[PDB]
Parts: sequence; structure tokens; C-alpha cells
Amino acid sequence: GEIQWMRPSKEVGYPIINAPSKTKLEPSAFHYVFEGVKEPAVLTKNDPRLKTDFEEAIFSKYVGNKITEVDEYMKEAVDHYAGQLMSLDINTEQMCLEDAMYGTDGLEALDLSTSAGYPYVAMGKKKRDILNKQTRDTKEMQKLLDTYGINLPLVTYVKDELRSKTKVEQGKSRLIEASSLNDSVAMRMAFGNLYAAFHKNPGVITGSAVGCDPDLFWSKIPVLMEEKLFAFDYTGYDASLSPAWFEALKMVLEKIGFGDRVDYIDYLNHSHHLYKNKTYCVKGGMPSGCSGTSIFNSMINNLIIRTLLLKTYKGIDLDHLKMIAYGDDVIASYPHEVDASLLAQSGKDYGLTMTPADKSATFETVTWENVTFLKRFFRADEKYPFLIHPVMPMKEIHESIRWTKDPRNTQDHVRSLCLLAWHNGEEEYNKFLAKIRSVPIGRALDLPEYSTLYRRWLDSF
RNA sequence: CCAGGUCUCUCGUCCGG
RNA sequence: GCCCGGACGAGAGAC
Ligand SMILES: [Mg+2]
Ligand SMILES: [Mg+2]
Ligand SMILES: [Zn+2]
Repeated sequence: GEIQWMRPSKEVGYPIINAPSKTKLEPSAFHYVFEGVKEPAVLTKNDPRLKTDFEEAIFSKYVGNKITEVDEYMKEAVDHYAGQLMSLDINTEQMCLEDAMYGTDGLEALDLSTSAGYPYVAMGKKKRDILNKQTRDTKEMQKLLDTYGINLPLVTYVKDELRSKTKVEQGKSRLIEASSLNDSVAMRMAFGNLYAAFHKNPGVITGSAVGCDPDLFWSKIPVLMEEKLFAFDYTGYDASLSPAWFEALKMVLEKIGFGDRVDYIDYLNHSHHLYKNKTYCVKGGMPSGCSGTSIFNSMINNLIIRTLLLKTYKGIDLDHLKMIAYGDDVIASYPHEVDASLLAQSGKDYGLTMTPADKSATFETVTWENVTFLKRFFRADEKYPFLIHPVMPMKEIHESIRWTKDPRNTQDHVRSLCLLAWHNGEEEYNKFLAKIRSVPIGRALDLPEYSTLYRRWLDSF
């Protein structure tokens, strides 16, 4: 994905849009109790901890476009993935304006607590003003759509989130693209019934984990995979995608019944953004923040992966591929072992930078013991070996607990980390409750007992 | 006084059948 | 006791 230009937006009659200049993350009651190497992310160029040109670091990810042409391997990939989806019987009609705004089975309402994007952002206009959950009124949304139409530009923001040291020093903050409310509504009428089907069908048919619950889904996964695993992450996913893959997606969409709205994918593939004072244009790259981000990412991942198998392993039977993706994050399997270092190598050709799922340096043989998906390991219970624990490392839970965006949230936050930690077992969960209680405010919280969590888990089956 | 997207899951608070 | 739904908030995870 590549940047086509940049100019003060004044010079094209777009407003200047300046976001906050401070992190909302303050150190936690438990800041010294537990340890961590993570600090809040760079939000502005004038950030002391910076050891590089910020704005060159944030846009650094647009590494350009390798391919533009759907080659023969991508086509068979497209052919195979789409045939898979065909079995889901995905209703291919537009979704009515009411359900696109307000939600329906498989599709949540629009988040009323996030902004309406351009132009509303610059008019001091909010989704709340426009949307009414109680009435489900589409009248005013229709007016605005009539008035401002679609394909509006996306307002760029740096995510306020925790970040490692190298990433605070190399100014590697993550960038989100504020989709316009008009385009979310438009995107969801076109595609609501597709999003819905994906949400309802986590697993190896969709090749997507969107809609899953790790506490319950970890027990499904090993039974769904083939005998040997391989797994991946990608460096800069959204921004590493060339238009070739977007065409491939368009072709998939056409094949399953969405031919008429495949043009929405071009607005994704060639997009315009507003960032502080500038205004820029990108070709290729996923505008992370647009409706469908997760679905389209995960769908493309399924294409990418089929492609490389076809190109690296002649006579590979894709009907024995079993893979689950969450955006770039993927765990995959095949009846016989495959070499992720080779697949990755071929990957390099289509513009992809592929890694082990943990962003380790070198690929290892992937086993039910080392594999990770969404950061969690897999660990059979000791009493019931068919039930599998999603095991998130305490290291991650330690990082989280050390900060707060608001201290009035400590009960919920810390309680929520308990529902992740106890999968590390009683001995480690109980040591956790120790440290939390090693200070006054901890002893204020209502934390659940290992046995309560264990009984809920088992009962939940 | 507020600025920061698209989502999934879970927890919590409150209100319903 | 067991469901089912609603509104708000929070954490985690993907981008
Ligand atoms: Mg990535
Ligand atoms: Mg990932
Ligand atoms: Zn242009």
C-alpha cells in the first residue's frame, strides 16, 4: 500500500483536524506491585521519548505495492475460498437502512459512543444527534446521506494504546482511520448480511474467528485442524496489501452473490484521509477503521494463504487445508507438515512480511504446545483433557494491570484480567490474587476464586 | 466540559419479559 | 434457581 500525495488540506478546501495531544493512560495502583516494559504510545511529534522523526515513523508502514495483477494462483485461491463460503448460504441482499444503523441478528448497532467522522467531526455533530436506539429512526440518517453522499474521506488518528520501548522510541505508534458515519451506514447496507454470516460462523468454513469466545472455542479448534500446524502473523497488514488482493476479494464477493456492490471495495482500495493539517491519498492498503476491516482482513488472509500453498507445494489439496484467521492472526493446519519459512518466503513476493504467530525471529516446528492464536496458548485441562484452556501469558496481564484510563474502573478492569489469568492455573492465579492484595486498594476489590472460575468454565459446556 | 475508527468476546452496573 | 431480552460502562484481542 502506497501514499500518492500529501498537501495542507487548506489547499483542497478540507478542514484542519487536530486530535488530543496527551495519553489518557495514567499509572495504576498496581504500577509497582507488578512489572512491565510498556508505556503509552507517542501521540505527537513533540514527544521527548522520541528518537526518530515521528510522522515519518507512523506513515513508514506504506511500503508500496508489489503486485497489481491477480496471478493464476490467486485465482484458484479465490475459486476455492468462495466455493467454501458457498456452503454457508449467505443471504446476498442489501440490508435495510434500519438494520444497517440499528442492528439485527448477527450485526450490532453502530457504536453511538464513537464519532461520526468527516464532515460531522468538523461540524460538532455526533451520532447521538443523528441516531436513536429507542425509536430506530432512519429519517435523519437518510437526509444526511442524501446531503453528503458516500465515499467521504477518512480522518486519521493515532491510537492511544500501550506500546513497548522500541516502539515508543522508534515512534511506531499505530494509526486508525475514522470511517465516516455515512460510509459505515452505506458499507453495512451493502454487506450487513455478509458480516452477519461471519459473526454467526466462526470456524474453518469461513476461516474466521470473528464471533468466537476463546473460553469455549479453544475446545473446538484442535478437533477442526488437520494433523500438522503452521501459523502466522504479518508485519503491517493493512498497509502491506497491494490492489491485487483487493481485486481478489472483489472476485470472491462477486462469486458468492455480491457482484453489484464490489465497487465499495475500490473506495477501500483507493482512499483519502485527513490527518492534522495534511490530506493524503493511498492506493492498496486496508483503511483500518472502515466497516468490514476484520472481516475483509480475515477473508484476504484466507486468500493469501491458499495462494502460497499453491505456489510452494505442487499438488497441494486445498480441500485438506483447515485455517482460522482473525485479521492477519492465523492458525492453520494440513494433513502433512508444511514449512512456514518457505510459505513466508514466497509471501515476500506478493509484498508480505510474514512471521511466527508471536513475532519471534525464527520459525519453529509448530506443536500444540508452542502454538498461539490471539496471544493465547492451548492447554488441555488435567481433569477433562478434551476441554482446552485459552492460556494468555501473565506477562500480558501484568502489562495491562499497571495502567488505567480512569481509576474509577479498577474493579471491572482487574476483575476482567482475572478471567484471563486463572487459565494459567490455581498456583499462578492464587499468586496473582496475592500481589493484587499486596496493597490497600486491591483489598478493596471483589476478585473471584479459582474454584468459582473453574466451575463456571466446566458448566459453560 | 469534551476531542481518538471498524469490530468480536467477556465481565460489571442498571432496567425489563 | 433456570432461562431470554434491553441500555450504559470496562478490559482483552485483531487491524
Ligand atoms: Mg500485524
Ligand atoms: Mg495479529
Ligand atoms: Zn485522488
